[PDB]
Amino acid sequence: MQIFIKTLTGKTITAETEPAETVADLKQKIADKEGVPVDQQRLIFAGKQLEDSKTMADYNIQKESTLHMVLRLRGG
Repeated sequence: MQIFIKTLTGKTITAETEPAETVADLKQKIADKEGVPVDQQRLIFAGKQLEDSKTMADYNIQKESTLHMVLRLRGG
């Protein structure tokens, strides 16, 4: 039950997450991966803002579901 995620750079990111922490997982995973706080990392689906209280099952998005990953450096 894994999905496909792509970034602005065209990178391919694919990893399975929990139905209870779908966004939080990608937020923390990428947070420590880029060295930035989850506050700077957000997930969007076709223009849909996903919150920590939302998951793939919630948006009924699966099966090679396309996702968007945006990363920004801290400055302050």
